[PDB]
Amino acid sequence: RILKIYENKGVYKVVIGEPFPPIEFPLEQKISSNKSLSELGLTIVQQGNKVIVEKSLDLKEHIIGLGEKAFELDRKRKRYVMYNVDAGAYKKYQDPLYVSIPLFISVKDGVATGYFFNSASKVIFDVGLEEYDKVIVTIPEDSVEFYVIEGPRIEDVLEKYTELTGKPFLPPMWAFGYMISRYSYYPQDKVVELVDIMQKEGFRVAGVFLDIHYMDSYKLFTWHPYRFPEPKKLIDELHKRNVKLITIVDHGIRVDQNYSPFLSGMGKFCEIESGELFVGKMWPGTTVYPDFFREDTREWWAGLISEWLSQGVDGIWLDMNEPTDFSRAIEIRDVLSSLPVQFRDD
Amino acid sequence: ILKIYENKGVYKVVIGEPFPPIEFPLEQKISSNKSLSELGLTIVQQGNKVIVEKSLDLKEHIIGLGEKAFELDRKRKRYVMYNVDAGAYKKYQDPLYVSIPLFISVKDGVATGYFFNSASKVIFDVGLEEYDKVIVTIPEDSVEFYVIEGPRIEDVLEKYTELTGKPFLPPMWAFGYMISRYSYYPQDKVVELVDIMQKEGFRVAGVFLDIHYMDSYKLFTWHPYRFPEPKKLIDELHKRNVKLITIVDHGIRVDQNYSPFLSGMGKFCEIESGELFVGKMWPGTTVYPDFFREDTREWWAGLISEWLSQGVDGIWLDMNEPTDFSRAIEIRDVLSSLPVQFRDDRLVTTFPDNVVHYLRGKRVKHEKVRNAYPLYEAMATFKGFRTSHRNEIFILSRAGYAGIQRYAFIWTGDNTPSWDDLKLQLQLVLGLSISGVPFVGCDIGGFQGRNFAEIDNSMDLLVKYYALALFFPFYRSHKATDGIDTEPVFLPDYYKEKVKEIVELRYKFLPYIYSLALEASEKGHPVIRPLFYEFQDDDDMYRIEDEYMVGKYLLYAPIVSKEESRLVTLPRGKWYNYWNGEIINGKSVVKSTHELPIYLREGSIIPLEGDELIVYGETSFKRYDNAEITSSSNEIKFSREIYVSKLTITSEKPVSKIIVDDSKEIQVEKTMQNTYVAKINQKIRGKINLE
Amino acid sequence: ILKIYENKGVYKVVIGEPFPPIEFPLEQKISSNKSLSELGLTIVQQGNKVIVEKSLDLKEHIIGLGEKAFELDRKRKRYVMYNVDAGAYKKYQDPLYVSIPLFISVKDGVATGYFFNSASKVIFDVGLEEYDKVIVTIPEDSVEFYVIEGPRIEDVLEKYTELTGKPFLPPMWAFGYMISRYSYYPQDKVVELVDIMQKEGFRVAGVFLDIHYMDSYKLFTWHPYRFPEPKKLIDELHKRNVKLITIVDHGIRVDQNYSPFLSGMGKFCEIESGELFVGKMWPGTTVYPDFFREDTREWWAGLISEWLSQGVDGIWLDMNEPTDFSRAIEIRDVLSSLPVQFRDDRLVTTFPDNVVHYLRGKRVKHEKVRNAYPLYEAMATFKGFRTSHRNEIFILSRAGYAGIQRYAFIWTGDNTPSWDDLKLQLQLVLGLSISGVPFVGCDIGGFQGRNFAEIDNSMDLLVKYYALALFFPFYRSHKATDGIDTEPVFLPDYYKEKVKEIVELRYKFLPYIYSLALEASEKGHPVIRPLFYEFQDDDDMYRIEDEYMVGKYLLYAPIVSKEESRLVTLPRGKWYNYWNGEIINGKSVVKSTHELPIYLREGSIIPLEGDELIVYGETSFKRYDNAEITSSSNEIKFSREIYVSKLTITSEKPVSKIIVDDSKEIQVEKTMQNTYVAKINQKIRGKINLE
Repeated sequence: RILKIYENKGVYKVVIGEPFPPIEFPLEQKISSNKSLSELGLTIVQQGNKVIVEKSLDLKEHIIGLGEKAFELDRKRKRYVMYNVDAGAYKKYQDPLYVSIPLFISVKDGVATGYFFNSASKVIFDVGLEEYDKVIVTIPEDSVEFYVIEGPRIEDVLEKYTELTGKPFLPPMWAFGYMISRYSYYPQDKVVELVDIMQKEGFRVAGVFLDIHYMDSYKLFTWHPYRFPEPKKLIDELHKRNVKLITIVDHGIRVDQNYSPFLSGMGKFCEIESGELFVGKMWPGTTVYPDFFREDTREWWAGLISEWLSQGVDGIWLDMNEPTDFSRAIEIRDVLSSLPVQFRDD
Repeated sequence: ILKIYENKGVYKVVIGEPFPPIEFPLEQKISSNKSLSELGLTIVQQGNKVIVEKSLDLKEHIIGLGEKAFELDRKRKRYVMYNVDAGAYKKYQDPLYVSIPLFISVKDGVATGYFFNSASKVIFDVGLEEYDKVIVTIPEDSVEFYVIEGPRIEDVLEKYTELTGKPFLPPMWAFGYMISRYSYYPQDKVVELVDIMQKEGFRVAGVFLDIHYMDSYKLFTWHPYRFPEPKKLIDELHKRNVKLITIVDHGIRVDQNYSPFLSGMGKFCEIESGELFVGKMWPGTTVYPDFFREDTREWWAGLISEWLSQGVDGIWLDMNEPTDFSRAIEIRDVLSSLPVQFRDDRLVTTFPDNVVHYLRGKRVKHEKVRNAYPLYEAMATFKGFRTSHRNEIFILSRAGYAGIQRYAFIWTGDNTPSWDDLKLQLQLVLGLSISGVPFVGCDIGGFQGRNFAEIDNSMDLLVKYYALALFFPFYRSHKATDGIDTEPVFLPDYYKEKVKEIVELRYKFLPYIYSLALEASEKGHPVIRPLFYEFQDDDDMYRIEDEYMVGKYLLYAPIVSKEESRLVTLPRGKWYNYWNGEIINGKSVVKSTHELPIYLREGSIIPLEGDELIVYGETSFKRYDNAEITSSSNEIKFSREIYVSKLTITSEKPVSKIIVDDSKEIQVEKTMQNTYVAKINQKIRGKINLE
Repeated sequence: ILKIYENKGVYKVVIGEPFPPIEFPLEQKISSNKSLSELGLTIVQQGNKVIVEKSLDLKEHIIGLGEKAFELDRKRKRYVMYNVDAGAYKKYQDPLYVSIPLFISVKDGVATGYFFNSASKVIFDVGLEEYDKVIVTIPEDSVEFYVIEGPRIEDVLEKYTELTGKPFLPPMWAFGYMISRYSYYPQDKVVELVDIMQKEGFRVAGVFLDIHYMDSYKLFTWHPYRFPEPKKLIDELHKRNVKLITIVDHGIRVDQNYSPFLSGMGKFCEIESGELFVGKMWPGTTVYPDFFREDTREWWAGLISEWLSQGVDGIWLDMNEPTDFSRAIEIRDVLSSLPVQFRDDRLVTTFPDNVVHYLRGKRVKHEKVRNAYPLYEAMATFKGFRTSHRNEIFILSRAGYAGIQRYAFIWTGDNTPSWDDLKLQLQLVLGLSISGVPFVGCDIGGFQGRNFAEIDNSMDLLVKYYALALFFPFYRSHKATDGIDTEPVFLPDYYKEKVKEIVELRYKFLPYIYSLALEASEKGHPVIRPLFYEFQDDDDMYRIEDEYMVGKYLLYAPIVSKEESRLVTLPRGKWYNYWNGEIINGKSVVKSTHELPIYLREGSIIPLEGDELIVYGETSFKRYDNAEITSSSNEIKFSREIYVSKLTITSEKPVSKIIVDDSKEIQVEKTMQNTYVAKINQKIRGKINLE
């Protein structure tokens, strides 16, 4: 059992065991803290490959955060699951969704305090559900590092939290303009025709998004030979009309013998426990996925992106990157397709 | 074999040799000469079934059948009478938790009741199978039913109540504002919430403790960590004038060291083959007490009495359909893997077919007496209060059968918050009310929390729930574990104030409500009533369901939409707009003028909080404290000396003054159209004359 | 953590901090001075698992593992040790009812034993995963096992028996001819059958009563209509000198008025969550006694003792794997409608994973101690006999674990009659025998009746079953309810006579068999033995499975084919053909000359019924009554005065006469080659000399 607490400019870094963070966050001026878990109002328990962190919850206490949740802003009375998932045609009160920000802020007596658990696993935030007077956080790992971020203002917590995890990049002003998109706009001449009508009728269009129909058989970094024969012409036309072009880019690399990205990416794809490549299903059909956790895979991908950008593409729209895979679903469909039964959408 | 008896306008028809779920006393069984044809009935005995037929005319109205998620006029539907855990029920779902095999027919303005005393899966086919017929199917080879003569709907209910039992008289606090949740804990949080509620101006009569207070859901136990000091909790709540109502299920955990399991041995339900019926419920593996047996009832009364002796004020009986989860869990274990969606068959939650009971010493199948299970459990629980020499009795039950009114209040179960639910709840509580169960209500704010998308937790809807139930006998706010906090103290000031005023208004009218409760326990008259109860001769009244009568005098048309006003249908006669004093002529449609459309009918006397009094027209009324008030042309008589604070007199003719007992003359002030007020603030020995 | 102790050729290896299913006493255990590598073992502790590895050479033999439906040399298979109701088991099916986690390695003629004292799902991968390795996986984070030095296989078993417990000494009648069925009833039919059997010349030692004698399968009850007079049935059988053995299952019916259920309360098995483990067995809904507890064992001993006091002579423990049918029945209730075939999974009949027990005060999961359940039930049952002051003990068990030999006989369960089964049964009983469980047998005639096509009920096969089991310790005929009547008295004269002679021959050899039983209870030597037990240095012996040794002197090669004679493999040394007197040189293959291929090895002494005595060569032998007989050159000594009827002497050298105690002379008669008989009919103070 290991428990170390560090402090630094209003941020307490609590270390349970020997954590292996999804990503490491720089905490420069970190110095050993004399603050105890008890003064911090926290209780910790290490069990079967799990860490449970408890905090009390008062009747008037407010709990906010947890990112993208289809629930009321004050999170009380619910057990939230932090696990990126393709939510489909999501409805309210559906959980989890596409994004997982393991951060919640407590506002007690007007004072805000943040709690950030740096684990990208299936973290559970039980906010006054299991125990009406408690916030119970379960991290499915034997070790974990989390942060108690002092306020007192909610803005103070976010400033410190942002300092810790990274400042938002500064995008260009046109990124906040009016964007038109569809799944999908094509062929290329129709894209320009629509932009013209929009502009002619008084709509200031900052950019147009191109969905998966622009690709050749949904293959990343390719142009459909019939719908987009002249990408250079398309791009010049949009730029002459001062309109940006944003292209969707998925994460699936088609398992194709003559598909360049598949051949150049070899060696940098995700694998399964037994050693083979993880082969799944996505838009392109049979697909493999780049292991973005590796520095070299990231380099290979940046190159692909850079090259794609050099044509004059202005933005990148990353989709299905939960990451999502359809092999299991298609598998169920292939075996029980005959049965006049209704599958449960899990 | 057919035998017909008659007595005080009640015909008891016996087919074959019936073995009733329960026996109802007949003052004097006198043989009758009336024939089935004179009663307009046809009877057929078939394969272990009895089919009773009655004609059904186009204008004939059929009401009753208790708790049904349908329009009050029951025509064009085949109803099933079988207690079942309805889950997150929606409208038009059948059957539900309660089964009252009683329906009333109103033909040519004349009411006649039909009560089939069978707790089996009785089928009421109301003009569905045969457009011109009401076909009742009892799945037993024998049966006893009653034809209850009217002519008024009230006459039928009086006779029916006389037959099955008068509603017990609960304490006044049972009609107060109750807060509840699934669940409130630990104990300190319970007290903290009560304090905030009281500190912010909410008069809380009692708090309900749901299953989280138990130790592993074991009945009659306190959770060792959440409720370490029950005596302290109880003292604290009482110290704050708050009653404590604890939920009590029907499942006894099959536990080697669980006292109730060991002491109850020998009194549990069995299956055909002789073993105990072992099922699944909150505690896990469980057995169930056979409440049809006297010794079991006595054993339970003792456990209840023991539980009440700590200072617990009320018992909340839940899951007593009776419900069991062994079959559902069973299906889930085998097809757990399979990526398929199951059909939610509610009947799967009932007791399996091989369960048996011992009724009056005779061994009988569960399916023949099922619906009466909650009746007997409530009976045993009531006996528990008697054993504790407890005069103030409060028992809430989810399920029921004819006669349940003798022992308990009934709430509409796990409703889903939504605008449509406002109308549904009205149909449910009125359905129960017109069927002999007076003390009813629904969960204010809706039970369902956030486990599915179709749940509306908006605050204006919550306010409308509080407003809807304004005059319901049972006024409780309850919410599922994952639901947002619905206590008024957590609402923004704007909405908090609205709830606060509504609750204060309910307490202002509490004396009237409780007086009607007394009336219910004495005559069997329901407290809240559908309009056709008071105006059964007007066919239009059978289509009005978003309005209800409170007692015989008050009409309430709750706003069940997002509008600021609504159209209000007024029955024949004159109606006094409680809020602006305007007197409108009945049998018309008007637009409401206040957020709470309240009207008093000519010929009303309403007792208000603080000994206030409102008199309009001539009528005779009995207050909850037995004081009778009779108003006439220009005189108000009192059966005994009573103190009177403010007196409000609605009158189209000007009132200049009143004289108390032919001596002290009091000045009257006209506060608004047709409204005259008089500060009396004194005891009135016997009468008041108006001038 | 690793610790190794040693004592008298036994190394106790302790990994981590083990919590044994049962603790075996180790006398003067001293810290060992032999490392793991010197023991040729490799150990690895992983995810709650301990893996022990040993090398495996091409010529190395691996025997043991108890009841396995495989060849005696266990190589090339991954065995699972988990008691399970195997159903209508076929060959190569694994696992079965009994789990003895012991295997013996014979390398270069030297035997070494390996006993892993874990009653969990131990895996013995014998050269399957790794061709040159024996990998043992214990699903626990800790474990204690023993390396038992030989060098003889007999040495290993002696030490192993010393460690886990000497076989109890049963009465001689326990080895007699037993008739049984599922089931014999009513009581008058039981006596009628016994009379016909005795009248026709069959000496019946006892009759077994199956579950039909109980009232609704309730333990310790008599069926009110089939067995109205149990006391009369008992006296009738005893008057005929026939013992009564009653089956007793492990399921306690969950019945409100069933005494054992009420008195056992508090001592039943539970599930992790705290409730009682409620399952399904013959009685229907049932609970099971937690035999791992001392108080449960005393409670059970009391019921057994009480049951024995009526005059019941033996207890037949069945379904004690332990088996439960709740899962299997659950699947049928849910997938009943589907016209598909369920995959027959025998593991579904074990206790579910959430069942827990209290072993030595510690709460443990069923899967960790499962296999020892029958051991503890047998222990409690044995205690029941002690409580009754019953010295003649007879207990039959279906399941078992190391140490089960202390308390019970074991039969091979529900076998299917067929010619192939003859060989299978031999492997099964020899597997048990070489693994420390001496008193074993199979159902003569096969258990399965006629519920499937692959059942051979031919009469000549039935005769071969009787012949096959001729020298098995347990000799019982048992049949399923729908099977044809297999009692000899229902056979045509031709076959009836054959069975009669075989049974008479068994009784003729009973004194020898019982003497070996005494040997088993004193030294832990098995009664029937595979040939490699006596000739472990000859690799050929590990492939001979249709032959077995009875004690150390008799070799029996039963005819398990349709042929009239078979080939018989004879081990090294000289062998005497019991029927024709021919003496053949060992390590050869000869053709049988009789239906019952029997041979005596040079150096044998065999006590026969009626004080007969056969002596061939030089050797020493303790008769069951303690009388020791030593034969030398031309002299036979006796440890004490004993009576001798007929004396048969086999010798290649002519014998003309014998002298009794140096005085009296008796004429000898050469009946056949190498065979000389002498009718002594008198007591012999100390010796006999031959001239």
